[PDB]
Amino acid sequence: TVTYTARVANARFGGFSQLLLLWRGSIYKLLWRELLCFLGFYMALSAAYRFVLTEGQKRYFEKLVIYCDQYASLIPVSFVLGFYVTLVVNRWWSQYLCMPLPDALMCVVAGTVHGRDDRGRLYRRTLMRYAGLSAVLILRSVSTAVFKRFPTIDHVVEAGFMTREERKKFENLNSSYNKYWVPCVWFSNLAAQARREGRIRDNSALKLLLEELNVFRGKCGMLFHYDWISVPLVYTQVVTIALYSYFLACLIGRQFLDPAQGYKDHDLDLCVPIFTLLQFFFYAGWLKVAEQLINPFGEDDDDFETNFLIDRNFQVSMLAVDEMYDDLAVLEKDLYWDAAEARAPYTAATVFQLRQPSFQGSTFDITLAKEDMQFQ
Amino acid sequence: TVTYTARVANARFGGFSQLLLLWRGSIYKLLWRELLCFLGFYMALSAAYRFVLTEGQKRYFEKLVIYCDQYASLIPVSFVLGFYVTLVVNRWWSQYLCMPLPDALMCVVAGTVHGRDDRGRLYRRTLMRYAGLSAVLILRSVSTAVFKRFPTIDHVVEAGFMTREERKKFENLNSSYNKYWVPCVWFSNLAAQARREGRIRDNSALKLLLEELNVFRGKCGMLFHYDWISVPLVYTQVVTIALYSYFLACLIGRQFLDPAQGYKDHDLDLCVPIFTLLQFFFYAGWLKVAEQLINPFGEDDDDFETNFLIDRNFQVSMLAVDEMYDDLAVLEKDLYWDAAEARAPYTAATVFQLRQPSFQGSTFDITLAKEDMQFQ
Amino acid sequence: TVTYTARVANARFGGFSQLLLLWRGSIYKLLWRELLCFLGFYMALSAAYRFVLTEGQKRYFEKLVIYCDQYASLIPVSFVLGFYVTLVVNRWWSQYLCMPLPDALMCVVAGTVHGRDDRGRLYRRTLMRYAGLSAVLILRSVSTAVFKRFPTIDHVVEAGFMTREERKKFENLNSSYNKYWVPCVWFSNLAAQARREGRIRDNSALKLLLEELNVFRGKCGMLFHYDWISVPLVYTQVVTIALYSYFLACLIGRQFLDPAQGYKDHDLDLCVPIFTLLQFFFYAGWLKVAEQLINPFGEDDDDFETNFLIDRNFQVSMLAVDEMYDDLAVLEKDLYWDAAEARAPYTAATVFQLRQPSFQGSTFDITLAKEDMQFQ
Amino acid sequence: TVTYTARVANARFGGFSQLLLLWRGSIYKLLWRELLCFLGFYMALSAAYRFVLTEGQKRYFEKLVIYCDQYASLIPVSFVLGFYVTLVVNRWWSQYLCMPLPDALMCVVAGTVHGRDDRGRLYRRTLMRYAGLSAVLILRSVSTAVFKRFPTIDHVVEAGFMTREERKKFENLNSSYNKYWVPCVWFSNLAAQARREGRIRDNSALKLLLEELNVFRGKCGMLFHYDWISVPLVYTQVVTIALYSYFLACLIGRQFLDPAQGYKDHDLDLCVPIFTLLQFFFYAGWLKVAEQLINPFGEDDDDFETNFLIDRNFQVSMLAVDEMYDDLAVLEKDLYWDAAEARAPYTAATVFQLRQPSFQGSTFDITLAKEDMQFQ
Amino acid sequence: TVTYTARVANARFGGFSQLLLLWRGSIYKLLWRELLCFLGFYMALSAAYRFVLTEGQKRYFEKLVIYCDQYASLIPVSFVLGFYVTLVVNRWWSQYLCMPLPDALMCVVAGTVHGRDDRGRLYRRTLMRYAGLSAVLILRSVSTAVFKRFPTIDHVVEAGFMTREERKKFENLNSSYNKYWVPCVWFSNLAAQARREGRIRDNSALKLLLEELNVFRGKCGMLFHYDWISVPLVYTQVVTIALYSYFLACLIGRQFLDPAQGYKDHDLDLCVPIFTLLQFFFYAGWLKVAEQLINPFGEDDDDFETNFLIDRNFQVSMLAVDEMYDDLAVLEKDLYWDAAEARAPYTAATVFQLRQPSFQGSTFDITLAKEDMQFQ
Ligand SMILES: [Ca+2]
Ligand SMILES: [Ca+2]
Ligand SMILES: [Ca+2]
Ligand SMILES: [Ca+2]
Ligand SMILES: [Ca+2]
Ligand SMILES: [Cl-]
Repeated sequence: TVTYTARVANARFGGFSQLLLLWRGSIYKLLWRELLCFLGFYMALSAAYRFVLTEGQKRYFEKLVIYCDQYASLIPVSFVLGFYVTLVVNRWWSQYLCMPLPDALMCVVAGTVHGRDDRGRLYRRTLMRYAGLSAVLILRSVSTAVFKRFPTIDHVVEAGFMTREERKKFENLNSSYNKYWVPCVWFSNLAAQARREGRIRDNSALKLLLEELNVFRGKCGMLFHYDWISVPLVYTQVVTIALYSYFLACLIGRQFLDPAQGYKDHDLDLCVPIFTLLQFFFYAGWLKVAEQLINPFGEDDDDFETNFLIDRNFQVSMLAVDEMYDDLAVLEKDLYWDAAEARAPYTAATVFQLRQPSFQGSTFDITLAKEDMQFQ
Repeated sequence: TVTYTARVANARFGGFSQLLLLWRGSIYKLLWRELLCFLGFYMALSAAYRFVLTEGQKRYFEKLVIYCDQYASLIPVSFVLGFYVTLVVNRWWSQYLCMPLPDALMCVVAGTVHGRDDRGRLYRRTLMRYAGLSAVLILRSVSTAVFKRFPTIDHVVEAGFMTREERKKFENLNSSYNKYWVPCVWFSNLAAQARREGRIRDNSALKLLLEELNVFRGKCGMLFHYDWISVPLVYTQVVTIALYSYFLACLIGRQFLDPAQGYKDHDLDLCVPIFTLLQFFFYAGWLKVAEQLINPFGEDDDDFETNFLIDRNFQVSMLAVDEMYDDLAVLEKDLYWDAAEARAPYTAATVFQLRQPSFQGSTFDITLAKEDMQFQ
Repeated sequence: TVTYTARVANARFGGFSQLLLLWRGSIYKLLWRELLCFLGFYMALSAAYRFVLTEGQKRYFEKLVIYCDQYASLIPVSFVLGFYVTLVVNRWWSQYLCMPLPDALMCVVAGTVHGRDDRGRLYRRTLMRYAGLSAVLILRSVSTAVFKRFPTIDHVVEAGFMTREERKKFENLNSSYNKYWVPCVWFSNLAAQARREGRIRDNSALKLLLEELNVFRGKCGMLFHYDWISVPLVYTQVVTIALYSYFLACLIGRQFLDPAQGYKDHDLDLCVPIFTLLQFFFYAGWLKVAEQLINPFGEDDDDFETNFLIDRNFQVSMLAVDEMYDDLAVLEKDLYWDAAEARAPYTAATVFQLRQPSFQGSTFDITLAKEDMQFQ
Repeated sequence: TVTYTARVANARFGGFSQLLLLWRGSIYKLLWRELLCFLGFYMALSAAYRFVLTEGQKRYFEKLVIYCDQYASLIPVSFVLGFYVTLVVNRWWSQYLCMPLPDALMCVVAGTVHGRDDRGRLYRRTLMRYAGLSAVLILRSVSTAVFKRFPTIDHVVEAGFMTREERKKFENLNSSYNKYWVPCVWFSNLAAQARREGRIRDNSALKLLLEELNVFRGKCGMLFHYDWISVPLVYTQVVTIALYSYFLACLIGRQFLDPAQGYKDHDLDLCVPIFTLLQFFFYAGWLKVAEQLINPFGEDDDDFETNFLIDRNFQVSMLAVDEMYDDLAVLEKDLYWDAAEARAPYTAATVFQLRQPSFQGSTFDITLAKEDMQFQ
Repeated sequence: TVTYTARVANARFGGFSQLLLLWRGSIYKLLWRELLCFLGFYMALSAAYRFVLTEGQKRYFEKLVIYCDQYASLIPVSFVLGFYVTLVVNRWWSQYLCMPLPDALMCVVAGTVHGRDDRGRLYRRTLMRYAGLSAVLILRSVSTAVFKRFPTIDHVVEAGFMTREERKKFENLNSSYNKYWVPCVWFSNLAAQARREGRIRDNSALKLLLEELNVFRGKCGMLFHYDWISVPLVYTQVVTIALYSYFLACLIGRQFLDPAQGYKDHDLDLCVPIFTLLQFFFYAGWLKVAEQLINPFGEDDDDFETNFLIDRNFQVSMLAVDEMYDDLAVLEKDLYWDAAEARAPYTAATVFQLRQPSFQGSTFDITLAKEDMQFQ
């Protein structure tokens, strides 16, 4: 993931022009090879026309170039690219939102699974580790980087997400399908056992734990479904074919013809199609956005940092359920205990924000007449 | 379903060009017959013009071709295709999301329906099988492949989704409408009975089971509604008529007229409309995307694997509720029990991912001045 | 509702061309009168130009036709039609989804309202009938067909949805607004009474019943809101005016001028504007899609079959809550009781679907190197 | 709100042409002054050109008109208008859906807050009145009509939504922000008190009441957020500037030049720009749609009838929680008590709908071969 | 945030023209520097052409201008800008909706955490302060203004959102990731402790508190995710490059060539490209909408007022949970206690709203025939 939010916090005079100077996760990095190939083909055709063809061959080539230039209709390609890229971007954001996070489960566990002793610690840590293991299994199923990190269930066990006995049971389970749900069923069984033992003090807490677990498991399953059901191959091929057809038409009919021939719209020979190159840049980059976002779990610069997320989630959940459990600071009266109102201080760099009128509603400046305000 | 996520994990130099080489679920497979018919009509008209018509007939044909060439306005057809295809694709993804999955119900059942004996096994397996039977009934109602697999309720019974007594009760129920909800009502009655017998230990567990069952039944009903309420036939016919009108205009006005006649924009005779064929490819494939996705339960390559989903769901739910029940590995301390922090190891192929700074927020590089930091 | 899902299950060579032959709920049925009027106006103008006007009048008419043909800008009309029709179609699907269905309530009632005696039957049937009566009241408020079926509350009572005492109370209620919520309040009161009497065995069951009732009532209220808040009349008039302006410009400037006059782009006289007629077909049908879907509760072919829905819902809910309750086949071991795995048989017509590899994840073909798999 | 749903129930031959004759909440009413100003400027320029300018000034004016006519690019303005108006319309529907309604809360209160005596009546009525008062406070904050109805909290008290003691407490609360949430906090306190006294009979009922209250308060807060966070002023100004630029270009370059001068595309002088006025009508109305819907709480014809909603909600909630409480008609057997099936009668005007086959699924006409149905 | 809702409450003759006069958060303020730079470059090129170039250089410059003017294709740039800006605006509204508000939690706390003594006050105030502290932590992570207000956790402590003991625990927590969730875990622990002590009187209330806390924490996490996952840098760079390419083509090919040269479409020299400047205004402002909204937590005029939101939330939550707890006005009969109906009075300025018929449904004007109403 390439983050530039701090660079675009304010709308500045430089603005996106300064973003144009970034290399990592950039259009230049994604497209320079294709740009070189396009320019090489164009320059090869130009050199052939200038130095290889005879007079008759050059006349026929000029006729063909004029013919091809009339098919450079970029409105249909813009339509298809816009709709396809919008679909891909929305699917990309949905896939990111389908990533399983243990924050809700960890809050629920810290608030519902009790016991400061080793057995309570074991319950909380095991539940959080089951959630993390389900996330890791689905992520190694769907993400190339996570699979590289955990190429085998042996790697999963060594990482600490699964134990040896749990691995034995996991392998003994006879199933030909992805087993990312097995830790979720383990979580359900362990929550039921903890409720039966009294570690979970009420059926309402058990129901809350199971609801949060169902949310987490549903997110994992949504990740699996996004991995399985790809964006229609026919749609992807249609968009690629449209772009390639337009680029072929441009690369043929954008050749600089001889000015001496007196053709319409061909009287200046720049030897380098600056605007055709810019059009290729814009449209190929529009397609490269979809190319990069189509599988957001690869090793692109803008692809999701699933390994970092795994580490963060595991550490945070373990902290919340083990070290932060029942260690609240003693209840003490806060700063504004005797203050009727409450407003925190402003700094010298933000005090200007004050004196801005507090918004109360759009209708509090009407100032009607007296007789219009009288009830009937 | 045609899956190419691993092929597009990273944005590579090849990119979608390698996808252009795929045949299954491909635009070529979907459109080669239509392309052949289009090219045959075009070549028939061209051969007639070249070899059959007299001089006057050829003159009139050239006039007609020039006339029809000015009605080749692809912007409206692009508009209609874009909007219609976007609607169809969104409806396709929604329909896929409406498929009933037993994962949540199976987790809840393993957590809440108790008893390691035969009666507890029967309760859990019967509930899971009722969910699976409702899914199978709706799927055989809405999907051609599932119907071919289960052409009759006799096939349903032989597959083990329904028993003979259950089939007796199902046929005895007097209803002229689809009965996919009968297993859901049986699930409600069985959950109530299990709660009454103490198998379900609390009203909260019963409520959770009923909520999950209602979600599952609502998904089945959503599948039925999507099957019933087709995309407006008027809209489909409008889009088809627009595409066919454009293709007729192209097939008449893209004819290669005699260069000897000195017509404007007709000076080169390629004998093969390469760019008209490419435009046909692009637009016909754009429509074929909707053609394939309009009923995602057919037997297209990209249509949903409903039978595979049935098998997977049934086996996984049976495993979770029968073999996975109350067989947790003995609670054991994990790898990071004594470790204050927690971070799993990286492999040599992904260790490069480390040294990437951990994202803390976009505001943690501002580095303000000292006096601006002071509270008022 | 016109259903053609089975016709489009697979993407076939015929495809939507076969749909073009359907009459019910079709563009031809919706638009043939408008097409006849357009063609009549066009032919009247053409006949006047050919046979009525003098030479000077014909010259001025040719000038006017040339002038009008330059305002045939269809891109803005395509934009407005696309956006307006997309809004209308989305609103149409949302309105369909807002249709009240009793499936969830009937499952909850069969599971929570108990008693095989007459009083329990009365409780369940009365609750389901209250839900059905609220649905019928809102539907007769919002749908012309349902109102024609139930022109009066006397019709509602005779249909069996309301009793005489209930009608007395309903009329005694002093309200000047729609009373579709009165059955929902009756449902709340009756559920509370049943819980008090012990028919509903727990507060969790009562809460589940009230939540399902609130969902149902909210759907009824959404139907009322969709009926009340129409798509903006200004927007509808804008779209209609744009379409009519374009069609007037076409009907004037698409006249076939005399070829003898030697006008640019006017040298062939077909006597029948085939392509203008096709353009009118496409755009008028695009508008007719919104015209039909704007009120999906009328009596169009593609409008919702609300009376069928009412009958189906009432019959199914009565069956579920009266005959189905406490009627479960004796718990019996299923086909795969002793089978570790579970997979139903395939038919000879679908066995080909097997041998398709089971999808496990997109990362399970990477096949990395040995030294890259080693943990740091 | 202008309602025309009954007029568009069916797709008729007249259709939207009849809506074109409606004045209230219409494009004519919204745009006739702007149309008059546009036509006045155009006619002033035309009269100046015809009767004021000298020959040289007229020649320069014709050159300027020809120059300005080449910037009449309506595609970008169509793009911007379409996207901006779609955003505004979606925001308008969301704002309407954010309007607080007491139907769910009143059903829950009638079901859960008990006591037929004066104290139970007081509890129910006070809870419903707190909800109504919160709605009224937010509505008078955000809506000009509601503010004019209730210019002061004294007006609120006299209307009956607030008492004198409650007004004293509400003014005593020391807050510089909108206090629409104070009635919601009062509702929470009163529900807790009723639960403590046993008027609410269970913790599940109390939790359901609090959930419904949170939904209602969230809708009120959403209304406040929509009022505060306007559509970006930069976006609104951009759209307005684009429209005005296009209209200036049209008003200059659409002048009817002298035919005697023999300019290309200027040989007919109609003395009135019929098509330019039509384009102005269409585009200015497209923008007027957003102008009207941008704040749907003003006093436009199509703006929401918030005062009617207030009256309806208050009366209906009071009826439901006071007069409808525990006054169910005696449980009696319905019409279909002894009928296995259930179908209400049809009228002579709708009996035609019968004989339409009942939809069972899209796969129930396949009629496969016998040997294809055989399980492997 | 710039609020102009009250200015656009009604669709008026002035309309958005009056909005065009606003400076704060306006297109002029966002774009005048870029406009000055564009005009300076254009005027520099024009002055060079007029006063520096030789005759041959001017001829070549005219050739280049003519060549560049035919690449001014604004349809693709409009497409890309429209889609990108729509994505950015939708993400902006979603980010605003993801801002944590304490209203629901404060209502739940006032209703469920009991005790009028110091310990109950401490419980309620501490829970509300934990929610506020989590919001403040996430907001200082993601927002430049909030970070400037709270550059350090010392600033957080001085503001009263965190105490010294809580700060010590917060720093002792060993985590390398953002700790905005620590107050949420503290909230869970404190709620569990209060339930165990009896301050929270039921498991249902504890579950409601934890559900509201999970909603709040999920909103905070959504804010973090929006901050981290920026809009694709490739997409942003593509849009910027397209805009800059179009503006370069315009700044070259929109030069006013010498009329004496007799070029097509170059016979009038205005010396100032009014329409090119207007096009730059429109498109640069369309991009500036995205520039301003891309990070809505910066210090733009239209950016969210997060500091005001923090102050308001803290003040309101403290009021609700401390001062408004269990101080309801004594239950008293309301104004309409004996009134069968209920309708508040209208003022003289809104009584006109009456006499509008109450909407009952769209089918209540059909007025069918007698014999059509008869049941079969
Ligand atoms: Ca990728
Ligand atoms: Ca299909
Ligand atoms: Ca209709
Ligand atoms: Ca308004
Ligand atoms: Ca900003
Ligand atoms: Cl609950």
